[PDB]
Amino acid sequence: PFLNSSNYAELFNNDIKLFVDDTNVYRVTVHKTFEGNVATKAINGCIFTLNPKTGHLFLKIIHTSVWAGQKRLSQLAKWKTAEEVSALVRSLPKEEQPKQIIVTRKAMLDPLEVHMLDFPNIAIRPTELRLPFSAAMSIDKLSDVVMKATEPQMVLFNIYDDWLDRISSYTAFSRLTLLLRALKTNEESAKMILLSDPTITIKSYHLWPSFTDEQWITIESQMRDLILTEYGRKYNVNISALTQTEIKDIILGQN
Repeated sequence: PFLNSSNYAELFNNDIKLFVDDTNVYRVTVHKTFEGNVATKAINGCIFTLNPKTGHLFLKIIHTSVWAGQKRLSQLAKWKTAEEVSALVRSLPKEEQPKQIIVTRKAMLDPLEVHMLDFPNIAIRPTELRLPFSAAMSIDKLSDVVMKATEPQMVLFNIYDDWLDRISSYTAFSRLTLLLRALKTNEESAKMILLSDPTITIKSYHLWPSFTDEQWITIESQMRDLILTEYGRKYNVNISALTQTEIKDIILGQN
């Protein structure tokens, strides 16, 4: 069955699950060539693999060298993604392997299915939620680590920093999706919100600023305002009349 806003709560039980997003695997940049002309040039990408309960993020960096001399790159990127995900699962002991892998794009369903045939007990699931994981490259530390890569490599992070010491996984997932949705809606303004009080810093081993509990409330309130203001302007609707569930649907990307 599909993961949707009606059953996503299962992402927080004890059955190990991993989200896999390939949106940032194949990337290009536009620059001016030595002749004064303009062209696209491949740049490093990444496979976003996240455990929503523990916050563990397996960031597989895709180096431009993999595109080198290859054809049908859109196909190669999808199979390359399934290749790396299964290699990761294969390296993990049975007790740490996921019961299910949820793909953010249905196009990844088949390639991954083929590659996971070595693990009969691992279910591959599609989702109706158009999650904001692509915004991952808007998180400076992740973008930089990806950018500096001079060769293939995997880097691990806890996308929830140390939040689980004080809030539940369900609450942490809500905070993360809200942040990523805002980054995706208006990156400039979202980063502005996050960086408006330099006294609140980002630990070397974290991705987000060390906001206190009271500050997170104000931050989440502003991030939500940013998103809903945009929504209201576009659809010409009264934001203050939206139900909590409708707001949640916008954040998670349901429909």
